[PDB]
Order: sequence, then structure tokens, then C-alpha cells
Amino acid sequence: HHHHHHMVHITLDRNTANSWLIISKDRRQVRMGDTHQNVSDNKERFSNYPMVLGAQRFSSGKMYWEVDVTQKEAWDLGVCRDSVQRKGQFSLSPENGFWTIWLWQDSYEAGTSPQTTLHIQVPPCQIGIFVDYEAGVVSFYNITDHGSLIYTFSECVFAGPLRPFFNVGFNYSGGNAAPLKLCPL
Ligand SMILES: Cc1c([C@@H](C)NS(C)(=O)=O)cnn1C
Repeated sequence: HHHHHHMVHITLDRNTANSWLIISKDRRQVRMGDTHQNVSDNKERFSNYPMVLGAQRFSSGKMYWEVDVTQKEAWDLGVCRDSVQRKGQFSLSPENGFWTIWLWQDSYEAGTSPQTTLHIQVPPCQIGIFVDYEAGVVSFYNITDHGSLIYTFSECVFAGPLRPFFNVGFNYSGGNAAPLKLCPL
């Protein structure tokens, strides 16, 4: 792809983080802690899952960023509406305001309803995310495999400002402690 020139500097919004997350000083990395991280509760925090939002809000234009997923067993990545539900149980779907892909149990899937199987020959260590607000497109690229396309959501109905979306996943297995990292431009 040739989307690299729309690169944006994403930082994580601490206030939105699940209370077990640990965000680095530079707000560019996030991992699952082994306990509650001693923060107060607020209406922004994702309560049921290890999720956090980017601080940036996008309502126009073309945006691109990259995320490192090295050695993780489970994660979700993409964008979501600023107005998504924070509390309780919900599924990742465009109807609920999410445009995402994930890794779970050795398979990659797009967060449609129902979910769509992805066809990835080279397991990615870094993912590129491209948003074209006006076109209604969210695309995912395999940076490990020369930028090959993973998935395109088209005909998106964003219906609001968009925020970068992250889920570091649970670590019930002891094999999913590694962080998500926003990669340098
Ligand atoms: C839902 C959950 C957590 C984190 C992600 N949520 S919480 C309770 O900190 O809001 C840890 N164990 N469980 C079962």
C-alpha cells in the first residue's frame, strides 16, 4: 500500500483504560497488569475487557498508524465511535460502533456480525490501520508481509467522531502478557 504519508502520532488516553491496564510514560505502549492498577473509577473506563482508546478524535480526512503485536496470543485492534458503550458485555460489530480485527485461539477474524474468517499466511508482528473518513473505509495491512491487505470494511457508517481502539486481551494462559506498542513513524 501507499498510505504511509497519512501517518498520525497516536497516544493512549489513560482515563478510558480498564483499571488493570498499565500505559507507559510516553503513552505509546499498554499491557495487562496482574492486578487493579490503583486508579479511581470513572464513566469512560471499559469495565469488562482490557480495552483503551487513543486520545485522538477523527471526524474527517485520511489517517494511518501501526501497532506492534509481537508474541501476543489474543488482541483486538481498529477504530470505534467516541460514543461506544463502556460498561457491561457487548460484541465488537459495526452495529455497536466498532471496526476491528482480532487474533483469538490461533485464528484471525474481522469484527463483523457474525465474524468473518481472515486468510493470513504470514502471522503479523505489526499491523497497519488506515481510515478514510469521507470514503467510509477502514483497512488493515500486514506490515510483516510487505504491507499485504488483511481486511477492508467499506460502506462504513461512522455516525460520529472516531477514536483508535485497542484490546490487549486477557492473560489466563500466562502466554499473553506482552504489550501492544504504537510504532514510530
Ligand atoms: C473483567 C476482568 C478484569 C478487568 C479487565 N476488568 S476490571 C474488573 O478491572 O474492570 C480482570 N479480571 N476480570 C474478570
